[PDB]
Amino acid sequence: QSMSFAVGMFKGQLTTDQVFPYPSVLNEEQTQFLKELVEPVSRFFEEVNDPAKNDALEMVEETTWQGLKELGAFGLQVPSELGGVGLCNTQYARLVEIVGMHDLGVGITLGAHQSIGFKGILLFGTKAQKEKYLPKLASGETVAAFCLTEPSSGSDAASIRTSAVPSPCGKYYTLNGSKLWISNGGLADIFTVFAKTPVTDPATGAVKEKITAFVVERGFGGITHGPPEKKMGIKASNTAEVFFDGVRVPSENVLGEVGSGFKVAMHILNNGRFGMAAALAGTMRGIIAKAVDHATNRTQFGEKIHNFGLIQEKLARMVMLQYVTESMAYMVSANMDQGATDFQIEAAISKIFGSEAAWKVTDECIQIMGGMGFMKEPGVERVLRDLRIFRIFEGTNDILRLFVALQGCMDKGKELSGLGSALKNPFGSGLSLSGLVHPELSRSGELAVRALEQFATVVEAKLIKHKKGIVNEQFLLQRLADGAIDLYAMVVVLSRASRSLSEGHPTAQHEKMLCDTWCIEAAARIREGMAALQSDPWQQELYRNFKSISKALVERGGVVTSNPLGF
Amino acid sequence: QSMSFAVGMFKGQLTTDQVFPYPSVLNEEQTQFLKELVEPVSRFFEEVNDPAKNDALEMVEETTWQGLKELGAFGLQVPSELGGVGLCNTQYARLVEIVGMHDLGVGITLGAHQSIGFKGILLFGTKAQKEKYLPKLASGETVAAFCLTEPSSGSDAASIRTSAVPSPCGKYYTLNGSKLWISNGGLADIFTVFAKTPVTDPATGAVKEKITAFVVERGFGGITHGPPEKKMGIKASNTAEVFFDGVRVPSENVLGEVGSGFKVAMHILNNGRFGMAAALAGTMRGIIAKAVDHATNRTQFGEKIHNFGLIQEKLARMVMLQYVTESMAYMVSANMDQGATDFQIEAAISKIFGSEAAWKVTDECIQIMGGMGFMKEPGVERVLRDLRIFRIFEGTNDILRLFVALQGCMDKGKELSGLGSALKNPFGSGLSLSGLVHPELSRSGELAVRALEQFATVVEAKLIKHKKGIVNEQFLLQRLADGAIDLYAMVVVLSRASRSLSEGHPTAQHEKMLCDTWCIEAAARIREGMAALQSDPWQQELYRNFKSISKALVERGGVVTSNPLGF
Ligand SMILES: Cc1cc2nc3c(=O)[nH]c(=O)nc-3n(C[C@H](O)[C@H](O)[C@H](O)COP(=O)(O)OP(=O)(O)OC[C@H]3O[C@@H](n4cnc5c(N)ncnc54)[C@H](O)[C@@H]3O)c2cc1C
Ligand SMILES: Cc1cc2nc3c(=O)[nH]c(=O)nc-3n(C[C@H](O)[C@H](O)[C@H](O)COP(=O)(O)OP(=O)(O)OC[C@H]3O[C@@H](n4cnc5c(N)ncnc54)[C@H](O)[C@@H]3O)c2cc1C
Repeated sequence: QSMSFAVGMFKGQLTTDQVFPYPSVLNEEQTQFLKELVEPVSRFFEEVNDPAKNDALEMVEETTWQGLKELGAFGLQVPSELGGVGLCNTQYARLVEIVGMHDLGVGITLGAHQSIGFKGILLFGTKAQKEKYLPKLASGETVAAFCLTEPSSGSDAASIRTSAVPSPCGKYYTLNGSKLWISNGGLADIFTVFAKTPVTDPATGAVKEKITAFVVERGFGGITHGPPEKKMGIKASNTAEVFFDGVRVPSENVLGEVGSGFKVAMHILNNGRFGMAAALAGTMRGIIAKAVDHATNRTQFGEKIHNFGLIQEKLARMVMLQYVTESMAYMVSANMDQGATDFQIEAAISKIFGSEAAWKVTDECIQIMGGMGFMKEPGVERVLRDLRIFRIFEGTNDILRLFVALQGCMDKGKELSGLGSALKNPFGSGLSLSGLVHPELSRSGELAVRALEQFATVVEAKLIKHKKGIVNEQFLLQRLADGAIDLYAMVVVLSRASRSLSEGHPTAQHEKMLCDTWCIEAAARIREGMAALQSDPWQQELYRNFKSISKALVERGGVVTSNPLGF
Repeated sequence: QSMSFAVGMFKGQLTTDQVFPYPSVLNEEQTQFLKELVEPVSRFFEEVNDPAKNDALEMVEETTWQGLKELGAFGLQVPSELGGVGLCNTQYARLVEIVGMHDLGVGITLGAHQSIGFKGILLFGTKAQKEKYLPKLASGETVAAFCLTEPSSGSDAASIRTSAVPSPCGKYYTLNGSKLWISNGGLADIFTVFAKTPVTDPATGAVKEKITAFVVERGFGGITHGPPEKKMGIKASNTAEVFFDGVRVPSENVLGEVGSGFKVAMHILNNGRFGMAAALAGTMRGIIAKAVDHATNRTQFGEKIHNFGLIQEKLARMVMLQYVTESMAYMVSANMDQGATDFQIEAAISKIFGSEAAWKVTDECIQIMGGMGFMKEPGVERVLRDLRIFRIFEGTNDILRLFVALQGCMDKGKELSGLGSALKNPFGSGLSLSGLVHPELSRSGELAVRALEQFATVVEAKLIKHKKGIVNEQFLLQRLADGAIDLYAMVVVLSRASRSLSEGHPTAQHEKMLCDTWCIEAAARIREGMAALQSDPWQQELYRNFKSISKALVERGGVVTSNPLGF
C-alpha cells in the first residue's frame, strides 16, 4: 500500500503517515549547523549580491560568482567527503528560501547546476562517477547543466532526437544533436545529456530506440554553445543552445542503465521539484514585507491604506498563499528525508501551487504599490518578470496538472478494472481526522474530510464512465487536478497549524486563523468544482463549445469576428 | 429617470434604451471616411513604426513621431475647422484599436496628449480657448499633458496640494506645486493643471479652498520637468515629474468655472475612459492571432497542440474576453455619440474589464507559447510588461470597483431613504428580455434577467442593513462591483450577438456561441457570488479574519510566521 496522501485521496482514503504530525526531521547537530550557515548566506545576499545589477548586466557579477563558490553554494547537497556541504533536503530548502527571497536569477543558475544539472550523478552515479566528478562540481570549478529540451521536444521528452550510437568496440558512444534553452549551457563543463540509443532486449536481442542519460565533459570535444538568449526575466541566468557534433562519450559515462534515461530524467526533475516551492516561499516572504511596508506608510483618503478593506483582503490572501507554499515545500522535503518513495504527486502540486502563488502575490504587491509598483527602482517589477518562467519550466503547469490527475487516477483505475476480471465458473465513509488534527481545528478538519469524499466520488464516477479514455478528457483532468491541489493544500496547513497549536508555538493562534480562512474557501472551491463535474447539466455544453470556438479560431488564424462596424 | 442600464440594474430594473438594439451610429459618409483612414493608419503601424525599437530606445523613434504628426494622429477628435480630423467617439475607437494592436507605448503618448491632455479644452473650452489652442494641439506642434497626480495624491484627487493664488488685480493666478508621473511631462508645451484655489461663495462671500483647472503654457515661465522615469513597460511613453514655480497663469486660462476643477478632472477621465477598452480590444486581437499561430503549428505528443483540450479552452476563453471587451468599448462610444449623459458606471466597467482581460489574455498567450513566450524576440513579453499599468492608471481598478458599487447603490439608496421620510399626521418581477434578445438567445436572455434579480435583491438588502455606512463595507463593495461587471458583460454580448443574428451577419452563429458560453459561466458567478453575500454564514468569518490577519502583518512588518524550522 502507498504511504502517499495524494495517492490515497483519489481512492477516498485518508493515508496520513506522510502528513500528520507535521514532520520534524533534523537532529540537534543538523539544526545548529544549519543556523551557522543561514547567517553567512543571508549576509552574502544582503551585502555582496546586487540583484538589480545582475539583471541589468544579464549575468552574475564576477565578485558575486566567485563569492558563491567560496561560500560552498555550488555543492550544498554533495556529501562532505566529496567536497560538499553535506546538507539534507530540509536543510537545503532553508538555504534555497534565502536565495529565492533575494535573487531568482542567481537561484536558477545555482539550481540548474545542482538541483538538476548534476543531480543525476548524486542519484544514479556509480562510486567511480561520484568520486571523479562531484568534488569539482561542489566547488564550482566545473559548472553543470541539464540537457533535455530540443527545438522539437519540450513537454514530450520521449520525442527527443539527439542520438548516441555505440562503437563496435563498445568503448564509447558517438553523440550528435542540439539542445535548446539550456540553463548554464554557455557556462557548463559538465552536462547531463539525454539521447536516443539502440538498446538490445536481454531475452530476444531485438533492438529498440530508447533514451539513455550520459555525463558529458565539454573537454570530450565537439561541444559548442550559442550566445546567451535574451529573455523577460531571470536575466542573470545564462540560457543557451548547446550543440553536440560527433562527441565521443566513454561507455562508462552512461548514467544509470542504458535505455533507462527517460526514468533518470523524470527522477531528477521530481527530486529537484520541492526546491522551487522552497525558493518561491522565500520570494513571497520578501514581497509581502514590501507590500506591508507600503500599506503601513502610504496615506490616502485621510488614512494609512492598511485601514481599508480592499488592502486588508489583498494582504491576507498573500500571506495565506505564502504559508501554504512554504508548508508544502517543507512537507515534501521532510518526506524525502524520511525515505518516502511515493511523493511525485505532492511535489508536482507544490510546484504548480508555489509558482502560481508567487505570481499572484507579486502581481498584487504591484497593485498595492500603485504607480510606484510599475517603476523600475522599487524592484518589484523585476521579481514579477523573473517569476513568469516558473509556471513553464521544470514541467509546464498544464502538463503537471494532467500528470497529477492521471497519476492519482491510476491506482483507483486499477482497482476498478480488477472488479470484472475473473472468469465465471458455471459448474459450482467513517473517515475522520479526529486525533490527528488539533481540537481547535476540528471544524476545518471536517471540511477537509467532506471535500475528500466529494473528490473521490467524482474520480470513481469518471473512471467508470471513461475508463482508459479518461486520458483524453483534458477539460475534466484539469478540473480534477485543481481539486487535488486544494485538498493537499488543506491538509498541509491543517497539519502544520495543528503541530503549532499542540506545541504552543507563539504564532499558533495566527496559524489557526490562516488555516481556517484557507480551508473555508478551499472547501467551497472543491464543493462547487466537484458539483460542476458531476451534476451540472451545462458542463458538457461548455466543453463542446470550447472545442468548437477553438476550431473556428484555428480555421481563421485568429479572432473570427470583426469589430462591430464590420471593417 | 436615468437611461443607464447600469443604474437600472442596481434597482432591479431593465432599462434597455442604451443597450438594445446594439447601437449603430455612423452615417454612410462617416463610414466611408473611416475606411479611408483605417488603411493608411494600419500601413503606418505595419511599415513605419517599430514597437520593439521604441521599447529599446525608451522613446518613440523620430521618424515615427514626425510621421504620426503628418498622419493627423495628434488631433483625431478635434473638429476639422480647428485643424483636426473631426472624428466622433466611435470612429476614434476604431483607430485606437489599431494603435492598441500594434504599440501601447505610442498609444499612451497619443492618448495622454488627446484623450486626457487637452480633452478638457474640447469639453469645457470657451470659443476663444478652443481657437487659440486646438490647431497646434491637433498638428502635434504643441504636445499636451494632464497634470493631476502628486507625490501625496493619486487616487484621492481631492487631496492635491498644488496651489493657485489670485492676483489682487484679478488678471492672473500664481501657480506653485509639483506633479508626479505625468505622461508627456517632458514633451508637453500645454498642460491641463489642477490646483487648489480660494473660491468665494456667491451668497455669503465665505472663502473655501477648492480645485480649479487651468490651461498652462510652458512659455508662461517657471515650468520645468524631471528626467524620464524608468519603468517596466510602455517604455516609449515619456513619464516625468513636472514642477511649477511661481507660474503666472492668466485668469482667462481657467478651464470651466473657478472651483469646479474636480468635476472637470472627473469628466475628462470619464470621457476618455472608453478609449482604453478600445485599445485593449485591439491588443487582444493581435495577441490571439499570435497564440493561434503557435497552437496551429506546434507539434507536441504527436499532434498539433490545438488538438488538446487544455489549449482549446485557453483559446476559447481568450476570444470571449476579447469579444466582451470590444463589445463594451463600442457600446460606450456609441452611447456617448448618441448623447448619453449617464455612462460613467459603464465606462468604469469597461476599463476594469478590458484591462484585466488583456492582462489575462496575454499571460495565457505566453503559457501557450511555452518557453518561447518568455523570450524577448517574439515580443509577447513586451506587451505583457506594457499591460500591467492599465490596471492602475486612469483610476486604479480597486477604486473603480468601489466607484461602480457605490455609484450604482446611490439611486437605490435614495429611493429606500424616501420611504420613512414623511411626518405622520395623527389627526386625520415580470422582467423579460423577450422581444429584445433574438429568439435563438432566449435562454441566455433569461439567465441575464435571473442574475439581475439576484443582484438587485442583495443590493437592496445590504442598503437596508448598512445604510450610509455601506461606504465602509469594502469587502462587500468589491463583490457587488464584480457582479455588476459580469451583468453588464452579459447584456452587451447578448445585444451584439442578437443584432448579428437578426441581420444575418456571417459570424452570427459563432457570436451566438460566444454569448451562450460567456453567459453560462457569468450567470454562475453571479449566482454563487450573490449567495455568498446574502446567505452564507461563513462570509462574515472570512471578513473578520481578513482584517485580523492584515492587522497582524502590519504589526510585524511582514509575514508573522517563521518557516517550519523556526529560524
Ligand atoms: C529560461 C529557460 C530555461 C530553461 N532551462 C532548461 C534547462 O536548463 N534544461 C532543459 O532541458 N530545458 C530547459 N528549459 C526548457 C523548458 O523546460 C521548456 O520550455 C518547457 O519544458 C516547455 O517546453 P516547450 O517550450 O517546448 O513547450 P511545449 O511542450 O511545446 O508546450 C507548449 C504549450 O502546449 C502545452 N502542451 C504541450 N503538450 C500538451 C498536451 N499533450 N496537452 C495539453 N497541453 C499541452 C504546454 O503546457 C504549453 O502550454 C528552459 C526554458 C527556458 C525558457
Ligand atoms: C507610467 C504612469 C503614467 C501616468 N500618467 C499620468 C498622467 O499623465 N497624469 C496624471 O495625473 N497621473 C498619471 N499617472 C498616475 C496614476 O494615475 C496614479 O499612479 C494612480 O492614480 C494611482 O495613484 P497612486 O500611485 O498614488 O496610488 P494610491 O492612490 O496611493 O493607491 C495605492 C493603492 O491603494 C489603493 N487605495 C487607495 N485608496 C483606497 C481606498 N480608499 N480604499 C481602498 N483601496 C485604496 C489603490 O487602489 C492602490 O491599490 C501615471 C502613473 C504612471 C505609473
